[PDB]
Amino acid sequence: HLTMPYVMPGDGEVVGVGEPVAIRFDENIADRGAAEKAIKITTNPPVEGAFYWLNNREVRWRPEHFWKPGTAVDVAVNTYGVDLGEGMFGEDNVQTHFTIGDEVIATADDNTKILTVRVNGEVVKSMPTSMGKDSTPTANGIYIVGSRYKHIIMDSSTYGVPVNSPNGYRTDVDWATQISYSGVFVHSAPWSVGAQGHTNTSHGCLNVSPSNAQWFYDHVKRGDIVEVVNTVGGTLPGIDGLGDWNIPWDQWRAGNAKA
Ligand SMILES: *SC1C=CC(OC)C=C1
Repeated sequence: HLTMPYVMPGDGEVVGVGEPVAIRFDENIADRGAAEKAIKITTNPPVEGAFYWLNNREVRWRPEHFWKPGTAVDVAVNTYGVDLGEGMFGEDNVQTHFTIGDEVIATADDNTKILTVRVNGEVVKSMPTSMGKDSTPTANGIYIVGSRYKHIIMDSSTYGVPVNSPNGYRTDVDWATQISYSGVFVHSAPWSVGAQGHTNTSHGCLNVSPSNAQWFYDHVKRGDIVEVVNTVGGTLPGIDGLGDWNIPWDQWRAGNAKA
């Protein structure tokens, strides 16, 4: 009947302007309100933020707008002995201190088929891309950068689609940067370098050149932003895991502490 929290990002990390604070618990939290009250977030410079739950075990906190570069963030999860409902008690306190690095925002525009990277306002890179083909389009929205992989075997069964079923796949991929928990990545796509900038051919990922994918791997960090615009797809869910910013501030602020 004890639940331990885990906070992200990790102590000492430098993260991009889209990185929310994340407190994950190893058990469903009955009393979200108690959990929220136990978590103190301090920022310098000070900015307003708010909690919103992505599922029964993980709550997120972020501001209305992307963080200002340079901001220092302190999180104290003071859950030791707190009654979190249905007879579950916080097993422990946890903490983290982190800082916000440079503003890196990349936009993938399906009308141009170009992924442009802006660092602190200025364009530093302009990569042709090939996104989701019309029958499996890439969703528009704001994506937060997660993990990066030098090499990875991309397998659709990970995400509930059998490899040998119509939209299935299993492929070795290089220089992959994760941007949704649903399995969207910016990655090396040596096969479609002729289609990149012209035609969408993917299952939903952002195909770029091997060298552009390596650059993206090397120069993006956790919490940087990728925005996809003008596709024929839907909208990344706000509760994806990396889709937090697609929930409008009015709704995020109001929260969901009583659900
Ligand atoms: S992210 C991704 C998904 C499928 C691929 O090719 C089968 C490549 C990348």
